[PDB]
Amino acid sequence: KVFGRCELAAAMKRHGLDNYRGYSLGNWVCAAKFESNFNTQATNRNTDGSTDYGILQINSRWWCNDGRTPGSRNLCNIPCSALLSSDITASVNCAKKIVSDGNGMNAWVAWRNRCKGTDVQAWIRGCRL
Ligand SMILES: [Cl-]
Ligand SMILES: [Cl-]
Ligand SMILES: [Cl-]
Ligand SMILES: [Cl-]
Ligand SMILES: [Cl-]
Ligand code: NA
Repeated sequence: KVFGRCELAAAMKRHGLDNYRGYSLGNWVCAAKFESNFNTQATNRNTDGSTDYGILQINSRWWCNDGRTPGSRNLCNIPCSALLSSDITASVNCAKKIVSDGNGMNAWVAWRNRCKGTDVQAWIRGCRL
């Protein structure tokens, strides 16, 4: 599924991401834009051999199991393929665990380099939420 901007904003809000750990909704929409271009099926292999999955590009090194990341963990207790569904529930629940870790949203490289400090509210402008 390729979400629209406001479509994704509404889904993230319904799942309780708005202001989760203090991060406003536009931070999450911005992160999804630059991580996956709003595409739930996005996958990208990392240099260390792990892979990032889904709308928020969750990494198999710590968070999901894909059977090909030696020495990795599965802390969201989910197959990485479940993070590619059109229903973003699993991705949101796992992202809540990620952002609750010590570094907050800095765990998302694209957020840190392309969203952090910017006018992220622009990402929900015009949305009926
Ligand atoms: Cl593995
Ligand atoms: Cl959804
Ligand atoms: Cl934080
Ligand atoms: Cl950018
Ligand atoms: Cl915002
Ligand atoms: Na893993």
